Amino acid sequence: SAAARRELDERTDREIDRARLRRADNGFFGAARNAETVSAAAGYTVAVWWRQMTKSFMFTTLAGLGTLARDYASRDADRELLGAFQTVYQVIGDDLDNAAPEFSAVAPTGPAGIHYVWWDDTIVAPLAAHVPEPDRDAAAAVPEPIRALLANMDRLAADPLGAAVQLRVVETIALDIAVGFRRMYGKVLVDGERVFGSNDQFAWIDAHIKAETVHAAQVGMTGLVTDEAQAAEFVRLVEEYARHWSAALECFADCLTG
Amino acid sequence: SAAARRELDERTDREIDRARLRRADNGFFGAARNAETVSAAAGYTVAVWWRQMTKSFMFTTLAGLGTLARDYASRDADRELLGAFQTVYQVIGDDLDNAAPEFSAVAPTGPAGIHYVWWDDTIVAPLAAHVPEPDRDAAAAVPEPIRALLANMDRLAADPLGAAVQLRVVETIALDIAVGFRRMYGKVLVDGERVFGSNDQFAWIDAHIKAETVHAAQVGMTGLVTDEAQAAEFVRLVEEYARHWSAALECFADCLTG
Ligand SMILES: CC[C@H](C)[C@H](N)C(=O)O
Ligand SMILES: CC[C@H](C)[C@H](N)C(=O)O
Ligand SMILES: [Fe+2]
Ligand SMILES: [Fe+2]
Repeated sequence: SAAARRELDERTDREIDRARLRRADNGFFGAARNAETVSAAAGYTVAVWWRQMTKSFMFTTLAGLGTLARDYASRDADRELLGAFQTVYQVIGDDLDNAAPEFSAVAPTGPAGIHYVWWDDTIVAPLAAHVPEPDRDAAAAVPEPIRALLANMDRLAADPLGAAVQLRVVETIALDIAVGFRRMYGKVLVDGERVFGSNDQFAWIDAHIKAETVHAAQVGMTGLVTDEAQAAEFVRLVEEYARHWSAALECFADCLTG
Repeated sequence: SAAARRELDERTDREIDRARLRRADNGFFGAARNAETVSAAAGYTVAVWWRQMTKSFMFTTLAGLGTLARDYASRDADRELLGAFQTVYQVIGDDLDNAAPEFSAVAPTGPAGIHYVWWDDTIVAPLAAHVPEPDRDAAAAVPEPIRALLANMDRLAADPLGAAVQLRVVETIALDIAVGFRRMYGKVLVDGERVFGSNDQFAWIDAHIKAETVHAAQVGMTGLVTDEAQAAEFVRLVEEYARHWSAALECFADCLTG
């Protein structure tokens, strides 16, 4: 339980390395290179996929926290478990209640600020006007990779380590995705005009960029892990979850290169 | 779904009326009358029971929030559900992370401030020194009424309406319990001396008094309820939960009058 914590963290980054999730390796982040004016339709398709992915992420992570809590009503928890418990609760509050100042400063109030709602409202909606009603059945269909990620989430919703796994993996990729979104949606043209013209139209993306970059410079999630039996399962779950995340982001990449 | 909300709330207070939970009706709050120097042992017994009751309350309510969340990953939720979702998350943050200013101002930092921890540390511990190691097996035994409340909590942990039920019932009785605790522990004598001498030794109790009184003057939980099928079940669950809460508080009362 001593260097064990250090090895778990280093192994987890190894799993994320291997899953091809790093800035350099995942095809989606190369969307920067795809100056090819992202089609409004391509932007809509990814935006609608992302809406469900982030909605599921938030709800199944809160569900995963509830699952842990179920167990600790009875079992006595060390001060270290309780602190990681608190951390998970705090971190989840960003997506559900804009708890962090980088978000509350700018996000809409109340349920309008739930990040899958805020995203649906300022990204999915503008692009819908520029996409035909028949064309919107291309997103109504979620590719197997994206459906596999959502089902991994559903499983982790019921797993005593699911919150820890989802937050640990997503926090490492969150900035690259948010920068990928600012690049790709900055290249959506309607007869040569940016659908997303002004800076304020990017509020969601830039609050995440800000929140995430300052985070990665001021440094645990694995604090929930106690037995080496748990650490083994954590890595196993991380392997599965990171892999699904990468192939889902690959669908974003293929979408940009039809 | 219109006056339906109003009737649900009024019926819920009727159920709490009937369960004999109001200040006037539940035997525990009459502890004020029990000037009979509360025995340290009596204080210890109730404190240890309360520790588990509040620990279970917090964890099974968070668990109940996770259960709701499980469902809403997939199902589309109206802006009203989402707002009640946010409210439950906020309210739970008091007990888990001293979210409200009345608490963060005064509570210990980090896991030390989780209210069942903070209570164990400043109420259970002082009284333990004044209670013999053999005598502490009177609390190690939880009376059926208190065990029945804990099991109701465990069931509600897995119920899509459990959080709503627990928070709705507990918020109506929270001030009376906290005042009952300030009265009863102000009357614990060790050879004629207050075990709890100074005002600072009452920090936990008084933060709750403050947080709860200001709350009851600045006015929903049932926002989670949609169908009349849910409202019916809500009242049913409230009937069961309030009844268990009252008999558990009756065990506190009997304990003070051995
Ligand atoms: C998957 C979650 C990402 C990183 C971000 N928190 C959001 O609101 O979508
Ligand atoms: C049952 C919960 C009570 C009212 C209080 N919130 C506590 O910390 O114990
Ligand atoms: Fe977010
Ligand atoms: Fe509390």
